Amino acid sequence: HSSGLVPRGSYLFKYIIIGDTGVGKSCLLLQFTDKRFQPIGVEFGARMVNIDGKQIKLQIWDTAGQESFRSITRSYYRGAAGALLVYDITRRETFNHLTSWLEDARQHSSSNMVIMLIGNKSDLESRRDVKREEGEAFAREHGLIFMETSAKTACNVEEAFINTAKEIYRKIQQGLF
Ligand SMILES: Nc1nc2c(ncn2[C@@H]2O[C@H](COP(=O)(O)OP(=O)(O)O)[C@@H](O)[C@H]2O)c(=O)[nH]1
Ligand SMILES: [Mg+2]
Repeated sequence: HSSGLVPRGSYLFKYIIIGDTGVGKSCLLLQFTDKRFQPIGVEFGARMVNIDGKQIKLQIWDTAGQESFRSITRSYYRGAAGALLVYDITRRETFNHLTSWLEDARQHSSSNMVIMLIGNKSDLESRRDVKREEGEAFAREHGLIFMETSAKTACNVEEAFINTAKEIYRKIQQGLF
């Protein structure tokens, strides 16, 4: 995919969503863009958001399941303004792989990319395998924002995408982007 010219006065933020297979990356995308959950046929989902009164299009790229069998292509990472780095709170091994995903994002995306750490599947509290505090600590260590989300119930999904956008916008307005 290649996005077109951005209309004057508006913004376009390319997002990526990375993490182990099955953590809910695709469901997060669709919950945000479509407000639906159905346990993706497209390279990306798009949605208009409003940040500081401005029109900002978020174009959220999906890995197309490639991480289940091969490396993620460099083209996927390129030009991203935002990344959700996702693990599944019910599976510790997905939390163990965060450092490796983060290192790849930092190797292949712009240094200015805003990364939010996401512990997904918060609705499965009885199956929790990673404590909230562990996610919080990882985020602090790596200078990331952190939320727990449920793509299923939509808990914190809007906030994850919008708060990431607010931060990108803040960096732009500060010339730090
Ligand atoms: N209970 C629950 N299940 C989820 C959630 N997010 C995703 N799933 C389920 O997790 C599985 C993997 O989701 P998917 O979006 O394909 O993960 P991806 O491989 O990381 O893109 C599917 O069976 C989803 O229905 C969530 O927040 N809660
Ligand atoms: Mg997927």
